[PDB]
Amino acid sequence: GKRALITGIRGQDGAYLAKLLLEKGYEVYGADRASWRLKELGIENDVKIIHMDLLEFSNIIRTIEKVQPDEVYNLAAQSFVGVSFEQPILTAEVDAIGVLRILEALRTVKPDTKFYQASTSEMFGKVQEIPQTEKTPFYPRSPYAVAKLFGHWITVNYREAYNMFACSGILFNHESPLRGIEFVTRKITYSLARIKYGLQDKLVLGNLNAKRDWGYAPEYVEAMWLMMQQPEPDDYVIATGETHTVREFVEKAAKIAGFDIEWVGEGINEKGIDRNTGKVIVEVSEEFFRPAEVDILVGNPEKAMKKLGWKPRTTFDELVEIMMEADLKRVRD
Amino acid sequence: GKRALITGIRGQDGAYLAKLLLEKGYEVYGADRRSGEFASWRLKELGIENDVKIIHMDLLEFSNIIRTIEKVQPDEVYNLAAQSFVGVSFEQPILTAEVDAIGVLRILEALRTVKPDTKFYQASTSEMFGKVQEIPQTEKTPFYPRSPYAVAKLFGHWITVNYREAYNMFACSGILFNHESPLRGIEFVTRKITYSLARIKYGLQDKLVLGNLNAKRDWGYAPEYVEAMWLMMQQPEPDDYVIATGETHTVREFVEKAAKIAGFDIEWVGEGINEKGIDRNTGKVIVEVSEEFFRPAEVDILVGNPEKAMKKLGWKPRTTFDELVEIMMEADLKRVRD
Amino acid sequence: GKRALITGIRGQDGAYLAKLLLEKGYEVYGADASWRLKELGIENDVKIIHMDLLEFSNIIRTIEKVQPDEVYNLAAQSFVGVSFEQPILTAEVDAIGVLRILEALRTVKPDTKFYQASTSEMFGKVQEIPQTEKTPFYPRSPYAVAKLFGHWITVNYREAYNMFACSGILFNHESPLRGIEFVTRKITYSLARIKYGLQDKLVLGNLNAKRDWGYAPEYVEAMWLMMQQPEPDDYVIATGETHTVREFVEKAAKIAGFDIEWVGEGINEKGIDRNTGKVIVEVSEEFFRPAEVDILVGNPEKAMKKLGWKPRTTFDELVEIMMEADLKRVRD
Amino acid sequence: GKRALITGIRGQDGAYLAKLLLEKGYEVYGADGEFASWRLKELGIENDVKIIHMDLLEFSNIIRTIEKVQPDEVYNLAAQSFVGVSFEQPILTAEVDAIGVLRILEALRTVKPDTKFYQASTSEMFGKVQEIPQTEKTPFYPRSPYAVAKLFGHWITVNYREAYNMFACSGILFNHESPLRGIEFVTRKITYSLARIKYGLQDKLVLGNLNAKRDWGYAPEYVEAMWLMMQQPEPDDYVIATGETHTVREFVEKAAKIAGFDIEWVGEGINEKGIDRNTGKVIVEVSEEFFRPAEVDILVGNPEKAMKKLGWKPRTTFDELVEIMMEADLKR
Ligand SMILES: NC(=O)C1=CN([C@@H]2O[C@H](COP(=O)(O)OP(=O)(O)OC[C@H]3O[C@@H](n4cnc5c(N)ncnc54)[C@H](OP(=O)(O)O)[C@@H]3O)[C@@H](O)[C@H]2O)C=CC1
Ligand SMILES: Nc1nc2c(ncn2[C@@H]2O[C@H](COP(=O)(O)OP(=O)(O)O)[C@@H](O)[C@H]2O)c(=O)[nH]1
Repeated sequence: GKRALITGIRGQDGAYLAKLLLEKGYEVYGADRASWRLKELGIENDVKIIHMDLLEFSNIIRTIEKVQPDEVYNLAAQSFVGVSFEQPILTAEVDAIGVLRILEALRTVKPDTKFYQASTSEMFGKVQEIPQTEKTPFYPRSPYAVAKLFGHWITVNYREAYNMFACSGILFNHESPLRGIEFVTRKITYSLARIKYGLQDKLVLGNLNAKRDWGYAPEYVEAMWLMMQQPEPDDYVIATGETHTVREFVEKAAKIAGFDIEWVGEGINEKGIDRNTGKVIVEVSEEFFRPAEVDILVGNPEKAMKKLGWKPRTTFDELVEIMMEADLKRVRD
Repeated sequence: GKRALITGIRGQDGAYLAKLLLEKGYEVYGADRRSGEFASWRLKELGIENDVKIIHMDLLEFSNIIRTIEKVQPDEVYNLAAQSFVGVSFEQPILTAEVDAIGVLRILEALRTVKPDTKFYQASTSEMFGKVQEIPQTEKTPFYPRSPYAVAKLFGHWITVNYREAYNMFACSGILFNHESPLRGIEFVTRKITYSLARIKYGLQDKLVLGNLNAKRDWGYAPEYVEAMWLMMQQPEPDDYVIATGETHTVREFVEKAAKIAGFDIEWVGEGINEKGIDRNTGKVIVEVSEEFFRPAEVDILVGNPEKAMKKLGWKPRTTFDELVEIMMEADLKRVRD
Repeated sequence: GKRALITGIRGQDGAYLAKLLLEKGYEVYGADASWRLKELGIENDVKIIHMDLLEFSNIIRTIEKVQPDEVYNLAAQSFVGVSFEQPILTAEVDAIGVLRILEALRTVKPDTKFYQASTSEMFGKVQEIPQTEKTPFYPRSPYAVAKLFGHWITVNYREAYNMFACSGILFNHESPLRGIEFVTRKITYSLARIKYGLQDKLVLGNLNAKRDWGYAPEYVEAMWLMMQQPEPDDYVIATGETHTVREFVEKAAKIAGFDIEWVGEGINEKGIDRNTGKVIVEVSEEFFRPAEVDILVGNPEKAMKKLGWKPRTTFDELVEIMMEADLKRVRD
Repeated sequence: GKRALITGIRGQDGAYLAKLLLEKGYEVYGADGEFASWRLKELGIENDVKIIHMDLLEFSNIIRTIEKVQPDEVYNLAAQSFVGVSFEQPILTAEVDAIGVLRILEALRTVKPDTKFYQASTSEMFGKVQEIPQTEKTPFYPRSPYAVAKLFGHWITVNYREAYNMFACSGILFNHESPLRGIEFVTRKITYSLARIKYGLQDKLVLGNLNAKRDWGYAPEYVEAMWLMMQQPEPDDYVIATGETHTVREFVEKAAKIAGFDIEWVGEGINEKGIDRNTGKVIVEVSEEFFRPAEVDILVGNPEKAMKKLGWKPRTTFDELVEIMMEADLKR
C-alpha cells in the first residue's frame, strides 16, 4: 500500500489517475488550492484532499512532510495556450517554476520520492520531425509551451544531477467523457447530444480539416503509472501515432448519435446534413475557422510500447463512441 | 539621439557595451544588482562612469521594471544581468529561474505593454548546449541544459523567440560562448590564471592551483562580442546568433602563454592530477592541480560555429588567442604593480 | 454605477458588501459557486473573475482590465491556528498580498480607493482596555503579525504616495452567513437541529469566553463609509461591549423553545432545558481553552465622530436574527 | 569552540561582528564580488571567515545551510537596507527584510531549535516617533516599506520567542556609522565627499534635509551589544543608541573642519548654502532631490535597559566618530 500525491486532482487526468491508483490499492492524496469528476467516477470519498499551491514554496515543503508520499504526479497547471498569451508570467510561475518547487521540496524533505512531470506535445510546437519522438528537437510556440519545456528540462536535470527518480511524460492529446467542454472533442459530442434533444440547433466549429493525435485518457494515465514502476527513470512520448480530422470525429459521433450526416459544401461554408431530417446539424463559423496548420503533431510512442509494454487498447472509433454515448446519457438527465 | 538600457551595466559585457554605444553617440542608462563603493570599478577603469545614468531596476520587481521602461523610454534594451553562476544555481535553483528565466519575460511583457517598439537583446549562453548534440554547435544544434542556470537561460532564450514570433517584437537572442577580457571576474579561470601569476611574479602569492589542465575552451575577446550584440540589433529583421571564435584551447595553453608574459619558463612535470608546473627559470613550482577542482576528461566539446554571424552581421573574431592572453596578463601585471 | 473589486467574495463579508454595493448601483467584481451569493440572491449580479494574491502579475492585469474605482481586500488565510503551521504561506497572503494589490494600483491606477481588512487580532496582548486606533499593537501569532504588516503597508501607501488607502480594524461580527465552524453558527445551527431531533446535544468550549460580537451587514457598511470620506483614515469597528459564549447559547436556546439552567463549572459545565429536564449543552476537553487574559473589546467612537457609524442592532437582536434564521433552515 | 553564522557578512555590521567574534575565539561563518570583501580585508579577517552561499529568498537554501553549518548563534544582519530603494522595490524589500527573517526562524525551528537567534531590527521602525526619547515601549510607526518590513521581522522574532520558546532576540539599533559605513548613507557620503572636494576631485556637497536630528553611534560598539544580549540567560529585546542627537548640519561642520573649512550657513530652506569662511568658496548646497517621501524627523533612543541588563553603554563620542570616519576617507 503506497501513498501517491496528485496535483491537478480535479482535472481529467488527476481524476482517472486517482481511480487507477485506488484500484491498485494506493492511498490517494489529491492536491488542491467538491469535484464533479471524482464524483462521476464515484471516488470523491476515497480521495484524500489536501491543500497545496504551486505558486508558493513553503506550503509545498510542508505538504510533502505531512503526506510523505512514495509517488508524486504533477498533473497541475494552467493548460490553456490562449490564456498563456494573456497571463504568460502567471503561467510560467505554475507550469515552469512550480515544477521546480516540487522537485526542490522533494530534494529537501524526501529525496526517495518518485516524481512524474506532465509534459506536452505542445513543446514540439513547430515540429522539427514527423512523427515526433523523444529525440525530436523542441520548438515551443506559446508562453505555455515554453513554460512546459522548462518543467521538462528541470525534471531531467534533477534526475541527472541528484539521481532522483524523476520522469517526464511528453503526452499528446487525450480525451474522455471527463474532458472539458472547452475542448473540441467534448464540444462535438456534448453539442450533438443536445441537438438530438432540441436543447440546441446547430454545432458550430472551425476548420474541419484540423488534424490531431487523439488518445483515450484512462490509458494515458496508465502509461504515467507504468513509467513510475520501472527500475530506472526516463521520459516517454505517449500517443497513438495516427491523426484524424475534426470532420472524422464529428461525422463518426453524429453517426453514433443516430444522425445520418452527409457533408456538402467546402471551406468556411461546409455543412453536415442529417439525411434523416434534412436540416443542417453542423456548420463552420469564421469565429472558429483558422488557417490550416502546416505543422502536424503526431507522436511515435514505440519507445513506450517497447520498454513499458504500453499500448492504446481503444481504437479511434471506440473513443468516439465512448464520448458520444456518455454525452447522450448526460443530456437525457 | 538613441537611448539604450543595459541590465548588468557594471559587469564585463555591460561596461564594454556602454563604452561602445557611448562612442556611437548613444544615451546610456544602466542597472546592476551589485552596488557599493567598488562596484562601478569597470566603469571607472574604462572612464565612462560619469557618462552612464545609473537607475534602480531589479529583474524580480515587475512594477519597478514597468516604471523604468515608462520613465526611460528606451530604443534598445540589452538584458546582460543574471546570477550567471552554474555552481550556485544548484544551491539556489528557484532564485536562478526567477532572475534568468522569468526576469526575461518581465522585461518583454513590460515592453509589450509600455513601449512595444523597443528592440530587445537577451544574453543567452553556450551553456544551453550543455551535453553538446553536434560538434561544432550552431543556432540549429538541439539544446541540452545540465544545470538550473542552463535550463533557466533556455527559457529566457525561447520566451524571447516566442515574443519575436508571436508579437512581432524586435527581440534577439545571442548565444555567446566564453569571452574574456581584463574586466572578466576573478572567479573565471582566465582572470584566476593571470591575476595569480601576477601575484606570484611579485611574490604576493605562492602557487596557482587549477583543475584539469586539459579542459578545452572556446575563448573570445569580450569587446568584440558586445559589438556583435549591437550588430544584431541593427539588422532589418531580428534573429538569434551564435557568437564564438570557433576554435578551442586548453587551460594549459592559457597558463603557458600567460606564464611567459609574466617571466616564467614553465615546464610541465606530471600526469593529470599529478601534473605540476615548474619554472626552469628558477626551478620553483608555480602550478599544481588540486583534486578540489579537477574534473575527468569532458566528453562534451563546447565549440561554436559563428559562420551565420559572419554572413548576416559580417562579424568574426579579430583578436587572436595570443593577443587575448597577452592583453589580460599585461592588465593584471599592471594592476599588481600598484 | 461605480466599479468595485472584492477579494474574498465568497465569504460572509464579501457576500454582504456585494449586496450593499449592488443596491447602490455599483458594478461588482469578485475575485476568487458560493452558497452565500446565492442565498442573498446576487449570484447572477456579481461578475466573478480570477485573481491570486500569491502572484503579482495576475493582479496587475486584473486592475488594468477592471479599472475599479474601489478595491476591498477582504480575502485572507485568517486562521490563527493554521498560521502557526503555515506561517510563511500566511504572510504571503495576509501580508505581502496586501502590498501586491497596493503596488499594482500605485503602478497602474493610483486614484483607486483601497480598503484593507484588518482585525482586532493585531491587539493580541491588549495594551489597553478597551482598544482604540491609538492602542499599541502586540500580535501573538504569525497571522496577527502578517495582518499588522498589511495594516502598516496600507498606512504607508496613503502617506507616501498620497493614495486613498483605508484600514478598518474590525472586531468579531456575525450573521446567518457565518460558517458552521464558528461558535455563533455552531450554536444556533446546533440548537435548531436538537429542537427537531436531527441532533442530540451541543458540545462547546469554555462557556466563560467573553466576546465583542456585532452584526456583519453593519460592519461591511462601515467599510463602504470609510471609503466615501473626504480623507482616508483608519477606524476601529466594534460594538464596545462583550458577552460570554454562555449568554449567546442561552439567549438563542430561549428562542428555540428551550429553557436552559446552568449546572457545573469550567470543563464540567452543562445546560439543562427545564421544559424537558434534559442536558442540551455540554463542554468538552477538545474545545476547552482557559479564559483569555487579553480582554478584546473595541471603542468605536472615532467611527461615530467621522463616519457617523455605530452598532444599530442589539446583541439580543443579533442572537435572534441568527437563531430564527437557522430554525427556518432546519425546518425547510 | 563557539560557532556563529552571520548574514550580511560583507556589510558594515557584519564585518565588525566577525572581527569581535573571532577575537572571542568563535568559528565564524558568513553568507552573502571582486572587491566585495573589501571590509573583511580592511579589518584583516578575510581569511578567518568561512563564506557560504545562502540567500534570504531561497528557503531550501537556508535549510541546507543550517544543516551544513550547525551554528550555535545566528546573527541576521543582511538586508535590502535602503529606505530610498525601499519605495522603488517594496515587494522585494518585504520578501528579504520581513519574510526572510521568518524563513531563518522556521529553518531553525525544524533543523536546530536550540540555536540562538538575533534579528537586526532598527530605530526606523519608530518612524514618526510617539515618544521622545524612544524606548522598547515606544509604539512603532513605520514610514517606509523598509520600516514596515523590519517591523514584521521584529514581531515575528518576538512571536517565535513567546510561542515556540526559542532564544530569539531583536536588537532595535539606532543609526550607527563607521569607516566601513556604506557610501550611500549621509555620514559616509559627507566624509567620502570632503576627501574629494578639498582634493580637487569634486566641487561642492549637495544635501537634502539639513535638519534631520540623528542619534549617531559607533558601529563596533553596537555589534558588541548584539553579542551581549545573545549571551544573556534569557532572550529579550533591547534599544541600542547613544541617547544623544545631532543634526546633519552639525555633522558636516565638524567633518569639514578636519579637512579645512569654516561654515557660513547663509539662507534658510532649499536656498540654504554653506560657504567656507576662509577661501571664500561655497562648499555646500541643497536640493529637493534628496527629500524623502515619508521622512523621519527626530530619532533619539534611551539605551537605559541595555545599560541595566547588559552593562552596555556608548563610549566613542560624537566628535571621536566624525574624526574616525573623516580620516579613513581623507586617506583613501
Ligand atoms: N489534456 C491533454 O490532452 C493534455 C494534457 N497535458 C498536461 O497534463 C496535465 C493534466 O491534464 P488535464 O487534467 O487535462 O489538465 P487540467 O487543465 O484539468 O489540469 C489543471 C489542474 O491544475 C490545478 N491547478 C492550477 N493552478 C494550480 C496551482 N497553482 N497549484 C495547484 N494546482 C493548480 C487546477 O485546479 P483548479 O481547478 O483549482 O484551478 C486543475 O485541477 C496538465 O498539466 C496539462 O498541461 C499534456 C499534454 C496533453
Ligand atoms: N542619503 C542621504 N540622506 C540625506 C541627505 N541629506 C539629508 N539626508 C537625511 O539624512 C538622514 C539620514 O540618512 P541616512 O544616513 O541615509 O540613513 P537612514 O535615514 O536611516 O536610511 C535622513 O533623514 C535623510 O533624509 C543626502 O544627501 N543623502
